[PDB]
Amino acid sequence: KTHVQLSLPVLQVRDVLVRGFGDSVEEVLSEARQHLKDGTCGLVEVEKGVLPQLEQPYVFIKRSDAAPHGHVMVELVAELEGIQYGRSGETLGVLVPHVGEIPVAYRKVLLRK
Repeated sequence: KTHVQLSLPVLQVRDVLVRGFGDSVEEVLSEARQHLKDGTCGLVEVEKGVLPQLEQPYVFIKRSDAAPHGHVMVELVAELEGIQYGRSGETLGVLVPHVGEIPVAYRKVLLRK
């Protein structure tokens, strides 16, 4: 399928054990896609003082449309030293590996894959 219904566990930034997907724009987008597919991807909601606690390059999920079965359509945009790779709508959060942290909520997304 071109789109996949996912429920992403929302993690507090201070709980996150693995604070990024890797060391290049291409690697983090690759790793984010694999974790999204394997159900091993968490979401941190972006606020003041969140991003400097996470590792660049960042992977964002961004609203791609204005929401089937409650799932907001999103796509991936990466960021490194203030340059973004991709063009999309409003940020829903930054993706990180999920390694068993207890979530505070779930974000239903429809991922363009």
